[PDB]
Amino acid sequence: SPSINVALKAAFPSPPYLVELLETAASDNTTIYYSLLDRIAKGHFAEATTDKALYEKFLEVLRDDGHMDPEALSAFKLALSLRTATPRVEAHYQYYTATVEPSLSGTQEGCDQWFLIDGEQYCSPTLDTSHGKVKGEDQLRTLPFDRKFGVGSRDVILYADITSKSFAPFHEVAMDLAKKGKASYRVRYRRSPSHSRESLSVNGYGVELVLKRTDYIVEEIADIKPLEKSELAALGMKAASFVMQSEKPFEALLKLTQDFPKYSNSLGSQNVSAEFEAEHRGNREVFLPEGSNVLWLNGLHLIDRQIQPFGLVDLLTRERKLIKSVLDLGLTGQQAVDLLGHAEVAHAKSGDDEPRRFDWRDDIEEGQVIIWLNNLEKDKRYKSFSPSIWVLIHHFGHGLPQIPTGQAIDQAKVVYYLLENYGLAAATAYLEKSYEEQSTGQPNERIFNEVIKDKSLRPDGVELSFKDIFISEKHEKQIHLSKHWVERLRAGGDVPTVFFDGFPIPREDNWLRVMNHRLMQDLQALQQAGYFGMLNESMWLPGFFLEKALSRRNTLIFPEDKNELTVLNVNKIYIENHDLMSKVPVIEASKESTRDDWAALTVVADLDDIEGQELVYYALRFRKSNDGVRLDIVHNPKDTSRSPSVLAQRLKSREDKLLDFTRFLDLETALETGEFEPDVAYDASLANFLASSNMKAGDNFVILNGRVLGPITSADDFKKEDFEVFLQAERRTRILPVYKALEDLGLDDKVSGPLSAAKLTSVTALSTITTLFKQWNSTYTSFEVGDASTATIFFVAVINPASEIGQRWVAVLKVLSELEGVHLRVFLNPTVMIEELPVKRFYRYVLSSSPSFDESGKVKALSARFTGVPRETLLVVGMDVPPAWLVTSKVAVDDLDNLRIKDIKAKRGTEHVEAIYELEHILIEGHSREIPGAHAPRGVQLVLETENNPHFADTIIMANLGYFQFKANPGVYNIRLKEGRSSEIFTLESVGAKGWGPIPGDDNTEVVLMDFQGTTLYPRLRRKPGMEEEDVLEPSKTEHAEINIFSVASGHLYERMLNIMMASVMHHTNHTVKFWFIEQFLSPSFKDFIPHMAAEYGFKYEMVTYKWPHWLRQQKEKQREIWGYKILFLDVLFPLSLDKVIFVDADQIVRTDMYDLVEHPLDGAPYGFAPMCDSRVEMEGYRFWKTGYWANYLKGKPYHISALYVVDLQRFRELAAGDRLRQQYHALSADPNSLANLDQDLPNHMQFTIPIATLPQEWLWCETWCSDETLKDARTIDLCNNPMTKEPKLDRARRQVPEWTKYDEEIAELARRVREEKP
Ligand SMILES: *[C@@H]1O[C@H](CO)[C@@H](O[C@@H]2O[C@H](CO)[C@@H](O[C@@H]3O[C@H](CO[C@H]4O[C@H](CO)[C@@H](O)[C@H](O[C@H]5O[C@H](CO)[C@@H](O)[C@H](O)[C@@H]5O)[C@@H]4O)[C@@H](O)[C@H](O[C@H]4O[C@H](CO)[C@@H](O)[C@H](O)[C@@H]4O)[C@@H]3O)[C@H](O)[C@H]2NC(C)=O)[C@H](O)[C@H]1NC(C)=O
Ligand SMILES: *[C@@H]1O[C@H](CO)[C@@H](O)[C@H](O)[C@H]1NC(C)=O
Ligand SMILES: [Ca+2]
Repeated sequence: SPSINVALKAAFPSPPYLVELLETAASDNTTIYYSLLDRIAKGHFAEATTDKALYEKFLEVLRDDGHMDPEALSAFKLALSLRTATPRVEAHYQYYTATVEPSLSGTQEGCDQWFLIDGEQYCSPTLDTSHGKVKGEDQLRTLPFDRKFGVGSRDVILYADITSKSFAPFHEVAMDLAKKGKASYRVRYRRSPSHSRESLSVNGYGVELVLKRTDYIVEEIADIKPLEKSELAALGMKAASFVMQSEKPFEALLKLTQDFPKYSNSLGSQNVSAEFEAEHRGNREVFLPEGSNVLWLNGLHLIDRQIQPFGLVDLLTRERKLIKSVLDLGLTGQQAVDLLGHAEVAHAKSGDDEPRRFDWRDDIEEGQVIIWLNNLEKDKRYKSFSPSIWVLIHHFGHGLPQIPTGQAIDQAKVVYYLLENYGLAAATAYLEKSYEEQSTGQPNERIFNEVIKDKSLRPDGVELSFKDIFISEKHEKQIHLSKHWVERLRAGGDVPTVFFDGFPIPREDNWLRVMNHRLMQDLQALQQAGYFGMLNESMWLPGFFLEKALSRRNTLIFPEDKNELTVLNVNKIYIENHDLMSKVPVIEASKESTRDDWAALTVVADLDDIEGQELVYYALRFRKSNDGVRLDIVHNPKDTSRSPSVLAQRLKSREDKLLDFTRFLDLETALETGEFEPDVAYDASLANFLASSNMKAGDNFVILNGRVLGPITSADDFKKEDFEVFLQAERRTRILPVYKALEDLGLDDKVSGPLSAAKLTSVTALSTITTLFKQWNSTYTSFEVGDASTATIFFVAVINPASEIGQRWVAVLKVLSELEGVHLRVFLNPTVMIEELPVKRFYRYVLSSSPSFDESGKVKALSARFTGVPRETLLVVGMDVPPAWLVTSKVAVDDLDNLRIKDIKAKRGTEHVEAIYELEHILIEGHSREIPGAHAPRGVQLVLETENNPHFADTIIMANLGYFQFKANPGVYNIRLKEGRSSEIFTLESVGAKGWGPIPGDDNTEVVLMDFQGTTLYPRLRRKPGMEEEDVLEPSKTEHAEINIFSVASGHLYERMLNIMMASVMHHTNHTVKFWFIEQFLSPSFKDFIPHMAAEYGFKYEMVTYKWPHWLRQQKEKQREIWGYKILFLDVLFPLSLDKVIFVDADQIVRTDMYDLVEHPLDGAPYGFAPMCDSRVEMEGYRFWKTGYWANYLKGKPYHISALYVVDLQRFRELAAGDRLRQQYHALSADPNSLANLDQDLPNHMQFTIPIATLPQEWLWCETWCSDETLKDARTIDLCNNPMTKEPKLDRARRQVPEWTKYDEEIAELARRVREEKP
């Protein structure tokens, strides 16, 4: 059985297992954390000798103390396997090593643990002696990995090595100190020297074995893949049946999908067709197309990018908390999910995606407020352009079908008057003259009188009123009616509001862009009504939108920031604060009212303020009208030290008599009368409620069915009419869809009142901040795993057996199916359209559902082991790693790009291959924006730093999404703008570590990574005083080497040729040279060899890499990836400190001193290339760059070669050439046959937009296109492809160049010299 084994190890040592289990066990719950910290401080976990025993002990403890149930325990095992907590612990260590140790005064011997109080270190719990005054920045800032126990004026921090017994007494000193309330307690970690410096073995990634020869196409134990004629069509269909027939189908799919290329000809055997599933063709015809992969998690639709083990563990965790909340009202997990993803519920989300409009009309203000800028039927511009509705309906494309302040008050009077008697043009005239001549809003009669004198065009109708305005009706009615319009729709303030077809669009940045989007969306909405005959010939088009429009607009109910929405769990509120909610004044909703009428309202208000008590009167008024509402009042006062229980006690006595207040003073007087004893138990539950609900003191809030609006600054903002619309809108979206769906399932017996109903509606709203597949028959295409009756998690997978994406999905889903309380149901849907081979690779996923232990009890390493490997097939090893990870090969003796078992058996003697990779870096990536006119600042330079070193890394901001990235490991970092033009123009207020926001408390520039998902940021940069400047326009040798050359090689041969290339440079120059390599495409054999090349030849080297952005279009073929790396990331791949770089292609040899290329002036161009040889006389026919596409495009410009080129990096960055290359590539890449060789084709396609300096032809020689006479004056040779010959590259080198062997001999003896340095 010939096998292949691949493993991955992290760039940091494995933290002690004990501390890892503490962190994994208490994911984010602090009570579990310190409750377990007590247990290990007893010395309770000291008797467990091995990792297995230690793990075993935690299971009994968590179960016994009530921390976890079976479902949460199973989730703990999987998260523990994933080693999710390891980077979180390493964050503590990096912080401790880089900021604590260099800032700590005093000798450290005996000070294993020590509290830090007021910049003083105490090595003893008794606090007798202080060793030092700690230097550096403030350590008391609360950062992401911190935990706090208790509230205290003083802040105490304990840096402990938990492993030893010396920890226990220190802990108890501050645990009790926090329990009393003297100070707040928090624990930080210290690197424990008891543990070894062994690296960490990781999992949650995939390995692929790609077939590199796919040209072929016209039982167990196979030698090679046999290719067949165009009978591919049945592969998916027959493959799907095989599984159904097996009767252990889950295992069959995994076994088939992992080694699929090998089983191709093995399919179609033993009466294979068996189309019993002929009824399920209707399944594919009604909902999803054939061959498509779709996954659902309790209705939630997931794409491939969202399917990572780390991200999926967090989804289950969030989902269980949500469902447990539901099943406290007697609902099964099955009933609960069914209600959440019900059709009537999903319809409401789509319904509220469709915007609601507001009545912008003059009708209320008697038509004397808004000035109609244009008129389509009476303007004499559009008049004759067909006045028909069918002109609008019969349309396609993007064409147009046709048919506050004092000065403002005065100028409104002026314009209004001037319009009324004289007309629009005369009013227009005043405005235009005022703009140029006076240039201010202030009323000018010197300018006004001139307008009456010139534009006095027959003022008909009502007579003129002359020069001065103070009209009792004109000034009063018109101006105050205008104010009533602005107020009604909240169209003023700091940010005014524009209304397009009754849709509010705030006057900010690119509102026209938003307007255009709705303009097209409204047009398509009209067309569909017209085709169905909904519309008629005599109709006003704007009134179709005004059908459901509301007259008044409340910014609280309908915020312009559509994200702004907050809902609380109602069930939680009445069990957490039962002491409070059983003593609040409650007006029960009438029992003799209907379920549809039912709703639950709670008003939180400061009754010691006029606004707070005004708001309650309106709520009481609203309750008289609506018999179905159940009201609560509570009382939240701003003033502290005065008991809130007294005013609540005043009202609960009058509770029976509530809403019998003929006038407002009756409520005012009820608050003042009565003598009461403060229930201090009530006061305690009251302040706990506000803390849980994140509410401040003296702030007014309104809660209907869990949804909260507030804080209410003025009670005039929320009136009786505002409660009615709030109930109307809320009712529609959340209450009505819950009621229908609930009744359809037959759960409408569980609703016993308004409070009972609110629990359900409030929970379903929290779920989003579909069950369309239940229509499908399941008998012949589906299979289930896990108990549906007990399961809380329901997975629905729709996998196509012939897909490569399916390979990953099955492997991950099998491990998640092993969890207790999870149900999985699978659908197989293949395609009949198979033009090429469906799966061209073997796949294995490294993941375990529970930790694995050694024979010695240690934690087992996790690996991808392939056991069904064909001996004669050429394979490529690839890593399918989570997006935040950067991975390279570290240990391998064979060529991972060219694997063959028969050659390894004939050279090494073994049919078993082992390779190890390294998770070298984890990404810090973000999306930047300018402030306040938010756009991507391109060309901006950034620096990442740490307290130890102020220059960890550097990158530049991209145009697309303001993208940037850094390569880093767990720890505390900071982002500063690079010294120069960047800091001159900008200042960055924040790095968006909390979200898009701004969330309060995020005015920070600190970044920390404590997860395998890296760190996602949304930084903000605001321009410095009065700047419209750009980093482009006016207001390396010492660091690296004389010459900087970069290259890339794929195979052992290309790496061997790369060794020759570097040597030829060295022999041919008495200068300093530095070599740069694209790190991830090189072999470990080459990687381990270079220091020996560097010692012999006297050069410097540096490994560089960049991770292919998620937005940027991928390359499925690795050779295409390599080409992209040479052209797409030139500006970001190399550090800012380097002035220029030169690319030389691996199969090249150089006879010249390479400095000359540096000194060559590039005539203000960012990069320079050499053209194709014309010298060969008889080669012409195969010169394709003088034909059709290339000759039409390159009218006079040359066809350049990407074998050798210069990049003036400083100018490249300055010109921002990279951004243009990237977006043109992405745009061109939609067509698959777009770039044959992108590396050559992209600079050639961009040479008119981006200048290309052309090089002397002395710089390149190739036998194929240059004459033999030419080689005497040749500087460098590429070894250009045949193309009509058969001689290989090894042959050309020895025949074409005689000194090639001399270079090869030097490397050969050195390799042997190195080989004898191991026994
Ligand atoms: C962080 O992790 C910890 C640990 O898991 C969680 O903290 C603790 O969780 C446990 C549950 O695992 C809590 O105790 C349980 O409480 C339930 C509920 O019953 C009643 O008791 C509550 C107080 O314990 C109280 O809030 C409610 O009481 C009502 O009635 C009183 C009447 O006087 C009234 O005053 C209140 O206002 C309430 O109206 C509540 O109804 C209880 O059922 C549990 O008993 C279990 O016992 C065994 C297991 O030992 C089991 O066999 C039984 O079936 C039963 O289920 C248990 O007492 C504990 O109070 C929590 N402590 C803290 C500090 O939180 C924490 O919730 C996690 N947080 C997060 C975010 O995950
Ligand atoms: C489900 O199966 C029945 C026969 O049992 C068939 O009539 C029906 O059309 C099928 N539905 C779909 C969507 O294929
Ligand atoms: Ca070459």
